[PDB]
Amino acid sequence: SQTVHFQGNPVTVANSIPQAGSKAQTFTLVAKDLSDVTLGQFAGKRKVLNIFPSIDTGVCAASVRKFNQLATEIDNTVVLCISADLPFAQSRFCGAEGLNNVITLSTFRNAEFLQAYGVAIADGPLKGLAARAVVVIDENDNVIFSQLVDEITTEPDYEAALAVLKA
Amino acid sequence: SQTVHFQGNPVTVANSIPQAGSKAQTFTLVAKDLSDVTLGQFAGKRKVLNIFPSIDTGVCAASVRKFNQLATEIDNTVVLCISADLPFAQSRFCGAEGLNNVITLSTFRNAEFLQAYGVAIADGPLKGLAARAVVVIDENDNVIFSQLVDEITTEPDYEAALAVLKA
Repeated sequence: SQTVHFQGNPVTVANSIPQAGSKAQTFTLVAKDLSDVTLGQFAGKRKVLNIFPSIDTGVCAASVRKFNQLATEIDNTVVLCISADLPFAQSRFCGAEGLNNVITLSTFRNAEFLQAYGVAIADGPLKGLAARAVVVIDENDNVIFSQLVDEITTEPDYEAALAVLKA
Repeated sequence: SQTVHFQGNPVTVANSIPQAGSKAQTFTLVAKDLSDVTLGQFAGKRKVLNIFPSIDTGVCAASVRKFNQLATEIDNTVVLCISADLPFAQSRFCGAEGLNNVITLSTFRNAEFLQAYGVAIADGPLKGLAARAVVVIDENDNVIFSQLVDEITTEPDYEAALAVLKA
């Protein structure tokens, strides 16, 4: 298990986020129309897993859409914005509005994803939600960047994620 | 299991909804402030479990709030509006705001509730959501009325539920 912070308060997160070098575990998640989406449907693309406690917070942080946009301007890239919010709530996401190759996916019937990817919050009020995390997977499903964000309310190292994506 | 319908197509619902005469099982669900709420916190009251596939559908039918208000106009009655939506989304529900004794509760980290109460959609695109159902529990924690609604988009027999609460 890992420890992150919320309002600078400590939060346990299950297992261990995948490390660069490792093979990405397969998953199934749910799209905004309630269809099932698997990692294998993105075979040969680079994938960013952009993992949030919620994407239904009522505030549109500029940094979210900025990264999503920069990431998908790189050829052969898809960004998967993942959270425990139901598809009904994710459907009006702003970070994905107006951007191709940015897809929202929900964990509501696939809780095993959050365990497998080391991002399941295990205690406190946010128990059951995902930690803030970014995971970059290459064309052959190898992890090439991961970060479990130390303060859930602050930005990931987008610059570092983008550098791996290009390189 | 049980079979209901969604826009006329058959939908499997796990186990069996508790029938009139059944003992109400304890449960824990999550409130709007991410706190845990248990059945035992309503000791001494009659409780109506008003169970929805989602309360964040973008459409608020007037029948929903009407029932909630009529029910809570009966002395010693609380209405628990229960769904898989996260607490973040349950703020867009039209049927609880401004009505005392009408409370929204989420199943998102208590999936066992939907199993124990025979309301877990087991197949189809709605898998993982609750079926539409009403369960009335009395002061002895006995179930005195229940209905697993045949067509998930249509109203329960609110008249029958209200009658059981009066008598």
